[PDB]
Amino acid sequence: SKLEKFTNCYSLSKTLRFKAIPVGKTQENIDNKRLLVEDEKRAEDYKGVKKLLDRYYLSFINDVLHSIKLKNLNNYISLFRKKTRTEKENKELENLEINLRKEIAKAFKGNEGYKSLFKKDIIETILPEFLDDKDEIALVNSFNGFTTAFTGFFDNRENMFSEEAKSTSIAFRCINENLTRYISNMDIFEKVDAIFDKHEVQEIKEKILNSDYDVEDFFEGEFFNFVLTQEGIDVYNAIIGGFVTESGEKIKGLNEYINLYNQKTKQKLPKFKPLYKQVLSDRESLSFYGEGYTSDEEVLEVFRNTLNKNSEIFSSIKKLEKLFKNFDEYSSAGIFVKNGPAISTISKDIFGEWNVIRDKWNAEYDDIHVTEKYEDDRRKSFKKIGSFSLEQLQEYADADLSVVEKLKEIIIQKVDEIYKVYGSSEKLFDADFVLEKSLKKNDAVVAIMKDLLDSVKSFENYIKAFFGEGKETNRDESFYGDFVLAYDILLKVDHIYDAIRNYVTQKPYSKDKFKLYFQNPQFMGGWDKDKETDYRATILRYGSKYYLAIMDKKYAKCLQKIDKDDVNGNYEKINYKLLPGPNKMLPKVFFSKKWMAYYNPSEDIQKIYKNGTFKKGDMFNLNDCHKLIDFFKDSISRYPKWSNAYDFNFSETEKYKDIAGFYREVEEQGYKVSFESASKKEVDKLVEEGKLYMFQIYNKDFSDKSHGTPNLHTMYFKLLFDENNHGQIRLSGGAELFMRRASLKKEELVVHPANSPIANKNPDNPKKTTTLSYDVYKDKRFSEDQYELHIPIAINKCPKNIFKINTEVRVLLKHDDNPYVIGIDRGERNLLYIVVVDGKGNIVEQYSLNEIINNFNGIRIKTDYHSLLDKKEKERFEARQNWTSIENIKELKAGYISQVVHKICELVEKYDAVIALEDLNSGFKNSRVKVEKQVYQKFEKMLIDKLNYMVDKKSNPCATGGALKGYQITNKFESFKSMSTQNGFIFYIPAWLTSKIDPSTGFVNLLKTKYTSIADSKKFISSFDRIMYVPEEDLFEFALDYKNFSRTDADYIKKWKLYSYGNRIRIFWEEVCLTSAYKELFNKYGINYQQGDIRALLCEQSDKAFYSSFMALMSLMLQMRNSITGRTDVDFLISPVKNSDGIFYDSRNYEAQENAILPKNADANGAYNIARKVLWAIGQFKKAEDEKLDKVKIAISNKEWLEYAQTSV
RNA sequence: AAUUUCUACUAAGUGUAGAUGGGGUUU
RNA sequence: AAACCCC
Repeated sequence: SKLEKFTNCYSLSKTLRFKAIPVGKTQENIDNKRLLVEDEKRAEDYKGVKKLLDRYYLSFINDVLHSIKLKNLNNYISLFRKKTRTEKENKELENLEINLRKEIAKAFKGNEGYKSLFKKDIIETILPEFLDDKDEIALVNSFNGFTTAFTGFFDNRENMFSEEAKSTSIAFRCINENLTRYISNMDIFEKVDAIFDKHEVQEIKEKILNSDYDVEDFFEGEFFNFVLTQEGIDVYNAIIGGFVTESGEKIKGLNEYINLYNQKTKQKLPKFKPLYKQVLSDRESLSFYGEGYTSDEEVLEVFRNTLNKNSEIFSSIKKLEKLFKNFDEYSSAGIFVKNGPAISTISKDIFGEWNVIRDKWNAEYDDIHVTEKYEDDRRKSFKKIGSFSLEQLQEYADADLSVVEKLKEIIIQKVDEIYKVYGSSEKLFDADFVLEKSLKKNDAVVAIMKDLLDSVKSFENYIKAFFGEGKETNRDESFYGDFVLAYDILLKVDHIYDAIRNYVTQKPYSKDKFKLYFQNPQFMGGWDKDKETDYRATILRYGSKYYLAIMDKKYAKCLQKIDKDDVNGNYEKINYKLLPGPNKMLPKVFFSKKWMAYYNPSEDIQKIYKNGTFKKGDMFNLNDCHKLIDFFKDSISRYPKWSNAYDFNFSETEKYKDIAGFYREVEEQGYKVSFESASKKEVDKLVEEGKLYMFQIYNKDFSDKSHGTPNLHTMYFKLLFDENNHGQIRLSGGAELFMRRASLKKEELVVHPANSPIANKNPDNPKKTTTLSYDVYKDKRFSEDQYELHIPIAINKCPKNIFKINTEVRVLLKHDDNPYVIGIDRGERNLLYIVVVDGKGNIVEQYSLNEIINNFNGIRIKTDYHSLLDKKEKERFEARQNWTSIENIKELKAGYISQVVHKICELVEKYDAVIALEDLNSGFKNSRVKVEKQVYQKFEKMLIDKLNYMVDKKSNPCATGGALKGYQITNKFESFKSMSTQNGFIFYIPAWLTSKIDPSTGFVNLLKTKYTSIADSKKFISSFDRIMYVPEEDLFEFALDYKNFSRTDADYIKKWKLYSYGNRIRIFWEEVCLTSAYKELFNKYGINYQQGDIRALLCEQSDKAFYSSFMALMSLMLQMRNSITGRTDVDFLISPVKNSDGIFYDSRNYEAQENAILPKNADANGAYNIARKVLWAIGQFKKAEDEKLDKVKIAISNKEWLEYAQTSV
């Protein structure tokens, strides 16, 4: 099998979460010695200490950058493209680059105390001194010794930036952002000083710092001369925009002073830009994260209650739209609409149809530049267009449409709709509103919130596109000045939406935990026996029960003293030994100056360890290699800590080609799991006294009332301590114990009382009603306090079969005579459909995954998830698409996807098959009641992730595909966009022409039979080779050459005679028989259809209605997929063309056949053809040589597909 | 309507079938 | 605020 070679390929790591149950008096002692109170306190103060840590970071920044008056690069930088230099910004662009770089570098070098800022010292000493509030210092001192909690905070408060770009940087913020708005500072503000009189300037200087001489370089153009870094970002803004002192009168800075010219005297110089404040703090902090939502009264509607500013900007954008007519006068071309999905929507809104704009653009492309390839380049260029000016759209106006004014109508309609829900939300806003049944049961109140939120959100989303791509040249600043102001405040509603939604859609409990340290900052940091007095945590084992023993601070050596009890019971303590990374461990500790004695290495070998000799380059050769290996080998023999711990059976040095062959042995053999015995009695006495704290590592599969297949994470854990595990699964260090407290009360849980019948909810369960002898509660686990043990593991840490997966698959597929492919397609009447084909394209198996059959004991119980979804979708219609119903739908879908992952994994194993899925980064699907793109993307991610280590829970763990020898047939997930060609066994293919194609002929309708005009219909009719009526078979035959029609280059056969066979569902629904209705249209218009070629007679008609109805019957004839929306019984695929044997395909002639040879339905056709597109790719591999198999393009074009389809049959 | 957790459950009576990397860090 | 570090 080809799957068999994909074992031990690469390393992966997982975290297995468990429950820890306090054994014996552990909990009593933990509670008596108050061992979780300081851990909980720390976890509550974590955020507050981080706030104070940031106070120091702010003060650091405002004492370093508030001294940096460097401008050593230039205090002028007057090379700012005023007169584009060096050969039109050739080396001038490089001079602009170097300037930027060096200025940012200056501002960024390790500043005045960069060491004690992001290390332990800040919490230890710096922060306590800086702070002057006893309680604040107390919080900081409660984190002494436990400053490892702030590691990621430290690596984002410093290490998010460095000497680079990105908004995270403070220098980027100061140079590559703030000097951009300060580059407008030497050209014409003094010419705009007509309004800014002498008395005005002096008035505002007497209001701001009088020490500040004037207003200086301010808001003009060209270069800079005063600020550079931060010279009072707020001071600048105080007079750029406006500030209020203590006077009360809003001291117009200079922006309102410009408005005197713009309003009192009506001029058109615009307003100026305020300096971006250093991101809240300087680089981070949080503004609109506005949290606290835990009660039904927190946040209190930040849409018009807490934030009336959101309502204020509805009026702001309303004004902007009425001002659209005057923005015409000042740059209507300047208003751009971002090209994207919104452009199609805006086309429908302004003109009529969604494609108007696209067609008008393609038409211009068709003036200068209809082949398949041609259209690819057309779209490529359209996508590249970043935005469309409003004037460009007025030119693309088909007729007399004023784009700008039409837009104005649309936006005013939208703002009025917001106001409609504002009228309906007055009660919610009232201060005297009363919450009756919570906010998780008051679906009327929830609806009020949702509806208003949606109205606001929709307006905001529509107005978003009116910005453009961002970097345009002409951009009316009189629009794009106040627009950006208002839209930034509107964008805040996405937060409020999500927050209110998440409170309503929350689970009734909490999953909030806190890390426990047991007064040991190095708690459970590893499992090393040598550091059992530092980690103070070990895994014990009695029988099949596994335990977590934690030594007390005072009694850390307690378990090291306990010996076995030959006669009595015995706990087995783990002896965990691991050499962590020989490639670094050995060099570090053996070349060291400490080790410059026992096996002293010389400075030449120290430079081998330094320069880069032993690592890589052309310096690495056998000299250093073998010498170092032998030195390491023998210094390991001189190291009792590594020699007695692991008997390192090595091979000869000559065999070792590189040092890595040697290091592989030191990793494989440098790991041991053993189990030494300890008297159970003594261990239990330690637990009684409080000297040891034992917990049972537990999941429901560790119950004695548990009988079936264990969870795979339980098997992984149990095999960590197994004898057949030889390092395949290792226990990585880094385990954490947490404590999730109770969130629900036991008395308030929904009980199903004892000895009372409980209805069974699966309709396909032969048993309804259950009756238990005990009570069953809802969410029992969250009504009690739980300890959570999170244990990291390492699968395949020493990979042995290292190859490129993608290439190896291609090579194996090229040499497989019968390669099977599993095509999976999301359908309309099916959630997912699976068609497995073989090497020749013969359907070996076709079935829907609507129902999932679980196999417990020997019984198989089916669960139709499609019916479950239908029920939940009816519950989404009732309760007007509320948040909860859609989350229930999404959770059901995610859970269904988990079951399907298993089903697909089994098919891979059964058929040694490659999977064929849809590239979701290309075309679209309709409203298939099924996985939508989001859930199908999650499915593909989960499928990749499962196939990174594919294991069957019901196989012998030491067999291929068993827990210790799983299949790594895909590569690690990177991105959703990286799922586009091959991931290993998964091939992603485009799904164009896979469903609406005839499986037996390959026929696709490439005709556009939508009625346009009488003349176009005559052109259509006469473009046919013959439109006659065959009287023998009673079928009108329409012979066609596709070459006589447009955009049909993809077709291979080109010559197809269509026939009016059978019935079509005209969804207007009606089952129209085509022959009959053609006859009827002809008889209605008095056309003798029995007169041979009737093409000319059809063209001799003149009534537009004949043409429209011939066109509609034409459309229907070419409809292969015919399905009634509602009645699910009726759904089929019917061919207009006959095959070689003279038969038209009907899916209805296959749905009954158990082993159909052609698709049974339309959803089966999709999956069949998805798998046949990969079969094409396998034939492409088969034609190429093995060295260039990785270069074989697996992307099918519609032309090559249609050739394959039309010529394989 | 029980769960390391999630989804579906009751699935044979305190559970069943699958899946399940955690922890910081970002408005 | 999607992907970003360490496991």
